[PDB]
Amino acid sequence: TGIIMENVTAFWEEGFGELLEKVQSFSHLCLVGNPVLKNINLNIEKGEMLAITGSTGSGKTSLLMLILGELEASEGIIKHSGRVSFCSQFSWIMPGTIKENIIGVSYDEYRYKSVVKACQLQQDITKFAEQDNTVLGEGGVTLSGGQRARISLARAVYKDADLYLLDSPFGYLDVFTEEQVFESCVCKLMANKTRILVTSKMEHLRKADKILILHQGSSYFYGTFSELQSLRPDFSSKLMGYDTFDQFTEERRSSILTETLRRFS
Ligand SMILES: Nc1ncnc2c1ncn2[C@@H]1O[C@H](COP(=O)(O)OP(=O)(O)OP(=O)(O)O)[C@@H](O)[C@H]1O
Ligand SMILES: [Mg+2]
Ligand SMILES: [Mg+2]
Repeated sequence: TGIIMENVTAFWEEGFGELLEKVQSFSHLCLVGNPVLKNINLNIEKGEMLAITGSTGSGKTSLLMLILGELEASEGIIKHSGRVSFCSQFSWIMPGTIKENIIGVSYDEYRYKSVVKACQLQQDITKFAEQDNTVLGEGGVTLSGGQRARISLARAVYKDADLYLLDSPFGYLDVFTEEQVFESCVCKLMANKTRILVTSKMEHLRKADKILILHQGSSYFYGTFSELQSLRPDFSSKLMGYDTFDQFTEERRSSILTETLRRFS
């Protein structure tokens, strides 16, 4: 299914703040009824991929919450129908095997192995005696951050949905693996799934069908990657002018995005 937002604005509501902390003063923003997002416009066709990026605390996660219906659109129109699958920035793990963590209600062999392979989990499970039957405890505390993220991504991807919301799965040190995952999973396996990827990597904007850049709760840019280069030349030149920007830490990339966005308001 597609997704459309026409001139959407959303305000800080009581309880959204405490909800926000878990997926990653409040009551003051709530009292003055400040916008967390203002005049958001996007039109994503079925099967397209939208890359969302922006400065830190620009309202990327909230945009996702708006789609989940955890945050209401006081103004504007949000159109989309169907199941949503959400992969939060916080990578969670329930007691049980790796396999059991990925599988939802129904187990289906071809689907499962396809998701495991595309999420690059084969490289992981081959290091364990019991492979994907290996038992994990709550939080999967001895895995790497990348391993928890790939498992949690595979769980969300395995889910049969019409729209996938992937909040920042590509933010860890094992960047070459992340490059493979992005290619195999987001670009190939999910090529025909409508998907929104929150990201701080330029390769992802370059490969996206549509791009939304957020800053201070507003749309700094929305369009194609071609359009970004010609319409936001200052931003583009600074960001593409890097050698291997995508291999900086998540923190440095976000820091650069923020500084650049602040600069070119
Ligand atoms: N854990 C938190 N504690 C306090 N305030 C928060 C927290 N998370 C978000 N906010 C506030 O809510 C607003 C929207 O934040 P949101 O998480 O949607 O932005 P984001 O771009 O997803 O953040 P990040 O850069 O961390 O991914 C921001 O203005 C921020 O000030
Ligand atoms: Mg497509
Ligand atoms: Mg976030």
